[PDB]
Amino acid sequence: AAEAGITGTWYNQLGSTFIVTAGADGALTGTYESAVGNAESRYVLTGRYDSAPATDGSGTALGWTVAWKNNYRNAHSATTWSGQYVGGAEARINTQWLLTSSTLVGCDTFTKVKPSAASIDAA
Amino acid sequence: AAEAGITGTWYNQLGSTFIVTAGADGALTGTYESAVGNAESRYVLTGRYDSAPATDGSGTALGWTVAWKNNYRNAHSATTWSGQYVGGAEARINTQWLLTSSTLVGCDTFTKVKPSAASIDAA
Amino acid sequence: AAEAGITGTWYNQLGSTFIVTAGADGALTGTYESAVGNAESRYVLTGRYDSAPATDGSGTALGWTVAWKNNYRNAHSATTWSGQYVGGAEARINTQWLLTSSTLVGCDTFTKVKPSAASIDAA
Amino acid sequence: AAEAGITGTWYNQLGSTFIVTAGADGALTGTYESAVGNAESRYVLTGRYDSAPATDGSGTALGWTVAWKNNYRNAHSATTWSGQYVGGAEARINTQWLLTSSTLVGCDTFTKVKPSAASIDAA
Ligand SMILES: O=C(O)CCCC[C@@H]1SC[C@@H]2NC(=O)N[C@@H]21
Ligand SMILES: O=C(O)CCCC[C@@H]1SC[C@@H]2NC(=O)N[C@@H]21
Ligand SMILES: O=C(O)CCCC[C@@H]1SC[C@@H]2NC(=O)N[C@@H]21
Ligand SMILES: O=C(O)CCCC[C@@H]1SC[C@@H]2NC(=O)N[C@@H]21
Ligand SMILES: [Cl-]
Ligand SMILES: [Cl-]
Ligand SMILES: [Cl-]
Ligand SMILES: [Cl-]
Repeated sequence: AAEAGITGTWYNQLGSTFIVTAGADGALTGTYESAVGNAESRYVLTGRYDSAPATDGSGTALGWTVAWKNNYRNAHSATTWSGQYVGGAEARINTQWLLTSSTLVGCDTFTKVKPSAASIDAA
Repeated sequence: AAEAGITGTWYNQLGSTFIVTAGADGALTGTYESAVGNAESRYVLTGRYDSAPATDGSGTALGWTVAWKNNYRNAHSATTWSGQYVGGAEARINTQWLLTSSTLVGCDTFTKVKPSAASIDAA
Repeated sequence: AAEAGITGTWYNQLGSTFIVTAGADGALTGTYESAVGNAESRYVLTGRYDSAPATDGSGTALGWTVAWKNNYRNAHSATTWSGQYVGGAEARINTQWLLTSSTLVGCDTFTKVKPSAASIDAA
Repeated sequence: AAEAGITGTWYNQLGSTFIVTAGADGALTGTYESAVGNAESRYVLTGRYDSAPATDGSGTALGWTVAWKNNYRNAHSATTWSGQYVGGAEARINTQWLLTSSTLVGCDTFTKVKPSAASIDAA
């Protein structure tokens, strides 16, 4: 049920856009558009998720990587996100990330709805 | 020159084995075998690297993900590594990692030679 | 102006309570009460902050440590928080933390007002 | 036995010097001299450790903070270290750290002996 839940479009607290297809055998493929930093437009992402998550109602483990080179620019950097997908009406991906240029750390919360402009200003 | 340098087999300070092919447009694909934790044999990895790194002699940014499910076992977890490839006679990948089951953090140093059994015992 | 701004009581997104006095020469002393984990009541904290922060309107760097032993219990663990104090009407301390038992990572946002019960349920 | 083991002088893999007294009730006080970054001479540190660690032979949890202002300079930054003290003939403090200016992450291994000049060059 993780494949159906994960596949689609996600927005983090900054308004960045995470577009992902979850493959049957645990592949993540898609694009990432960061609302911040030395980035513009979409970047290729790839990653992995647990395609047979535990039937005890907990989260699905996943992670992905973006190297910050596209046709617009090259930041000479890469970010990995590591976290858990939880489904339901308020579906979320809770992540910690590492950005290497020298490794910055932080956390991103992704949901299926764009956060309000006021919340984007706050976070 | 990053593609030629990255592609191949890497060992971390724990004796884990990282087998990777760097694709021309920035893809990382391969297998990971962890010497520790709830893991055995090889796991699929995918990731990204900067395929046009800066010509100022610094490192190449990269990252990859392993979800810890294979035909032997499923740990219901995923690790991302984020770091820099530096080439030369003592080529290295310096990484920080995030393991999500609840996110553990650490650091792995990968080289082209297996560390000595005595160093593996130490680290 | 950092001393006046920092000294007082702070609540994170989980409803944990951070009570701190900022000393003139950069000392942080006080108590921490975690709303979660293997903890109850208040624990001694100590830390440091930049007592002469830059006059360019940016944040004040700080960090503190709690070892999770008090008169109620001992979790045999310790957390450090590292982050920035920003003042004003919506004063905040943005932190990343490391909990060592084996090091967990996360992020806590502290403000001068308790988050709503509904937000505490969410975060 | 943690108090006796911790108190003293420690060197990390970079040759930085960590001088600490462990207090009876779990206080850490001392100085830190970083071999790298925007730092020179010694900086005040304070932190906490588990003063009644588990009798099952495992590590002692601890953490400390340095704000990077002294009489020589002010970097407008602060680092926290979080980790475990293990005693014996090859006594060590294994740490992860967070440096906030915007939070960098890494790991430091401290021992009672200075690493060789050749190892300092490597790490
Ligand atoms: O500045 C760079 O080097 C590239 C852009 C990085 C943007 C980071 S990645 C982590 C965080 N989450 C986001 O959606 N954007 C920032
Ligand atoms: O225990 C698990 O959940 C799966 C195995 C995780 C092994 C970790 S990943 C980070 C670190 N580096 C390694 O080579 N192995 C450990
Ligand atoms: O479980 C333990 O070992 C002690 C309690 C730890 C609580 C953590 S510390 C980081 C995070 N922020 C909080 O306010 N509480 C949790
Ligand atoms: O550059 C600064 O802002 C102050 C110096 C920071 C030095 C860091 S702290 C973590 C790491 N471990 C060390 O011994 N030094 C570096
Ligand atoms: Cl797949
Ligand atoms: Cl490619
Ligand atoms: Cl003071
Ligand atoms: Cl004490």
